[PDB]
Amino acid sequence: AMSKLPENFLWGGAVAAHQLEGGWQEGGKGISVADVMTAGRHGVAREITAGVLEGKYYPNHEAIDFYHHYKEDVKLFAEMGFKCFRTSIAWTRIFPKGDEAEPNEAGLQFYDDLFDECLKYGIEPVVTLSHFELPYHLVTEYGGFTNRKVIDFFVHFAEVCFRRYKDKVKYWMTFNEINNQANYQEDFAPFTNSGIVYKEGDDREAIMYQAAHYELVASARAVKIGHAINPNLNIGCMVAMCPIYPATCNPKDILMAQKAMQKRYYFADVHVHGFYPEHIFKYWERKAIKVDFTERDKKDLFEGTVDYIGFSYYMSFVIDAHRENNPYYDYLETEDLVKNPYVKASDWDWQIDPQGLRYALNWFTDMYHLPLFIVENGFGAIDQVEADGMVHDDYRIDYLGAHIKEMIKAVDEDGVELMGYTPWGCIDLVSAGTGEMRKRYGFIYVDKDDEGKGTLKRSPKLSFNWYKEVIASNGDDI
Amino acid sequence: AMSKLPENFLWGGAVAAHQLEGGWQEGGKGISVADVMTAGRHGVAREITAGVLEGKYYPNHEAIDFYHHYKEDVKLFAEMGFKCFRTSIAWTRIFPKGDEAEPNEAGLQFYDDLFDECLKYGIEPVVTLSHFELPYHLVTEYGGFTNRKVIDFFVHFAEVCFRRYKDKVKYWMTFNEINNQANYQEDFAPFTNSGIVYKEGDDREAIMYQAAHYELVASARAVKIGHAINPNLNIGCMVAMCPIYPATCNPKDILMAQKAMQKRYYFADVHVHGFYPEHIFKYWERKAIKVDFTERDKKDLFEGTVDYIGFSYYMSFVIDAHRENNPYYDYLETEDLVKNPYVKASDWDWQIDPQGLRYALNWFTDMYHLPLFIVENGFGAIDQVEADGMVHDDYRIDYLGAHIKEMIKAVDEDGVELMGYTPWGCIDLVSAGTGEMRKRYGFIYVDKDDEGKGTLKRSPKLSFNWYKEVIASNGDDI
Ligand SMILES: O=P(O)(O)OC[C@H]1O[C@@H](O)[C@H](O)[C@@H](O)[C@@H]1O
Ligand SMILES: O=P(O)(O)OC[C@H]1O[C@@H](O)[C@H](O)[C@@H](O)[C@@H]1O
Repeated sequence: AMSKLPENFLWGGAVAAHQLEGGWQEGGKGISVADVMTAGRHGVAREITAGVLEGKYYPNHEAIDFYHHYKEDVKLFAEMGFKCFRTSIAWTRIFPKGDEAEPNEAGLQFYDDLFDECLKYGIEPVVTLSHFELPYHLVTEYGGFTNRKVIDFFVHFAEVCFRRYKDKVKYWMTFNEINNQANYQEDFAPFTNSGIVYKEGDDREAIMYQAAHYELVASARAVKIGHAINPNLNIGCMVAMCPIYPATCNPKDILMAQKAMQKRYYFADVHVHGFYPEHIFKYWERKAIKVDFTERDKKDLFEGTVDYIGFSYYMSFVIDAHRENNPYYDYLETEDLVKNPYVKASDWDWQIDPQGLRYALNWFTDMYHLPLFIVENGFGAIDQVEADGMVHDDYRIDYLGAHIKEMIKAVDEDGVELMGYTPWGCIDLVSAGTGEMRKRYGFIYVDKDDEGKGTLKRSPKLSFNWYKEVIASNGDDI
Repeated sequence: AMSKLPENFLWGGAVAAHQLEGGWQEGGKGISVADVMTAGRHGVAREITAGVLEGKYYPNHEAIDFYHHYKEDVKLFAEMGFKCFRTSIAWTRIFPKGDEAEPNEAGLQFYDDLFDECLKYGIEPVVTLSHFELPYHLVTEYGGFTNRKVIDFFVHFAEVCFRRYKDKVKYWMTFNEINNQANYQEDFAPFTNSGIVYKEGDDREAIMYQAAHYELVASARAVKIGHAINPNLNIGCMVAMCPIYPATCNPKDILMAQKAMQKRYYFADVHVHGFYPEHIFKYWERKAIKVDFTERDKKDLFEGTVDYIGFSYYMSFVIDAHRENNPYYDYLETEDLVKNPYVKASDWDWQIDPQGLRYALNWFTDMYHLPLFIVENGFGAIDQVEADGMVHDDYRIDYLGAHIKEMIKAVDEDGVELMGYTPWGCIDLVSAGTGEMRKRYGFIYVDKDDEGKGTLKRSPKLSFNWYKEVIASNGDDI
């Protein structure tokens, strides 16, 4: 009499240090790229400023003060019955500037305290090494991951973490959503993935590919080093999975979708297979893109392939071939996509396609034959607190439950290997794309708004007990 | 000044023994499954009879008498400048019944003669071991490839061929279009792939999966013995690649297409990766399909993976989720497919989709990262001989040229590894599905009709000199 998922399935929740910790200067922590991004809103991009300026609002400085509240917050995770908790180690807490000879003890101690607290309640940490929060010093001084020197800085950081937590953290990922930067047209991904600040005349695409290359090399070096430190460590990649569907069976739409997926997921090919697909080299040739790519890089990549694929899933896309002057079937994320008329969308226009998660799980399995870990899934929405003092987020329950149903079908009917599932922003935190508190994801409401006002009190939403019962039934009761 | 295709590109043409040789009783040849299939036409199935019956017309018995005319025909291939020539070794010429302890010398000598003739002109043989022509005795005595005993019979046959031709044939494939039988609803594929004759009450699908399993094991064992005889032999699989497009971006259509591709191409996963995808095991478990599948089989499959993927391409398909009562997203090739509203079609209703060949080349490359060989592509059409004594088959030139253009883009722009290209039915022969002469594919016209009359004289069509120029220009001039 067993359920459809394995008994040890890793139910949990996921966050990122810069989005919830606050304490942005505590323990000698350095300024991160998140610390120079102002608040925005749907339709209004966050301002990336040259340092911390007066007259600007930086929501990540204080966030929800998890740095101080974590013991109480972790109690809440335990009440829901989390089996794991995904977060990031703030690079700037360990290497404030990035190029220090020795790591920061106060930073390392904080994660000792945090991971110890999780383990007290039987909650396994899942750690992302780089999650959109590299030291700003690496940006101004070195040019971020456009600089081969930054590879060694990351590997140093990774090695320190692997060694410190080798007996406390079983699950690791190197670069959060490493493929986001493929959208090089907008500033968000390049600045966050990679510490790239563009100037007039820059070939944004060529520079993106160079930084992505250095990150893939850094990831591979880190994987090898982590396994040397402890061969039992599970070390994965992390890609944002937004399946791109052809609009119709017109062969042109079909090829557009195939070629768009190729360009957005070559990162996974490198992480998994250890070499670049040939279509990337051909593309670079047509665009006259030159990438500093050495024989040592080739060896590192081949020897540092990942144990599993971590991924985020929120939505799917649709592409067609309506665009003129596209003889090479290039993909422009900002131009070739169209709306899917068969699905609904969030208030931030993120398409709701739970069946796409089943598609995604099958796609990764068929392509790569590795274990998968859904390390983000969530529904960002405006919450209202009712007269009973609780947010009745039936909309969030509906979204999450629909996705859980599809992932269960992938395991039970399709045979995919799925390690676990960690809803994003399980406690309300500062959003990434827009920097809002109002775009809420949590099972736990936090009393703080986009003007920085509120008590910061935590309270369960309707979805809190719902998810508690999901975990307790191992997914049988949704 | 190099061409877009590599210099060593294997331009050629492809046929199958039973479709052109005739001489069906010569040299002690046994009755094959082809020898018990009567002629049909479009919309009229060939009759599969119990032995050779009086009053029935069997077009494969004489075909175009290539058994006697091969020296003159090979000379025409040489005039077109073929780099290679693909055909099959008739299983029934080597093992007339299938279960003989020793091979037939007259059969082996014929292929020595044929391959020698090719090599006199620098034409490299490409050999398919099983191409819809297994010994009919294996059907009646053992139940064809539904019987584990037939594995050893095939491997014996393969070993004999590898040894005899180890220094004459560089390129081999095991089972022609092994995946056709994914369509188990009609009699054709199960009979021709596997020697399956169904009776009332049979679980057609379960029986197919069993025969497919024994063939995949046989293929793996054949690869192993071939490489043991001569490790330089290139031994590939052969799948029919009909890409299955979703009709629309409806997530249900998307999932139907993904699952249909899984069911139609798991054969390739086994040939390439050396293990069955888990979605097959889950499907069998759900459907209560039991397969005789041993640990020795598992080891053989893992050890006997192929060097390259040979495939045929003629058309693409479209699927949708219209069929009711299909909650598990099963694939029925005869019910779930729909017409592509964006394409034209041949007079036998075969959809014309040259871009789908580019999709196909990318799909195999992304999934398997092996060299590919397009070993069939062609346009079957009615030909008229004009007053100048020549068929002006501009329609055939148009189809082949359109496909060549797409394959060149796959190599030049997408970086696929493509070994060569061999148009199907390069000399007019007896068709497979309908057993017609009138459904012509050739660069070379053969004067024989569907009543079996005519001189059997060979004459070039307009496409003959066209293809001669394609090869001479290595595809620069189409
Ligand atoms: O916060 P958003 O903009 O709504 O996006 C949700 C999350 O999904 C991913 O993009 C990131 O890994 C997270 O950092 C981000 O918060
Ligand atoms: O002869 P048909 O029915 O038109 O199909 C063309 C060819 O395509 C493939 O299905 C077979 O491998 C060949 O044997 C066959 O002849």
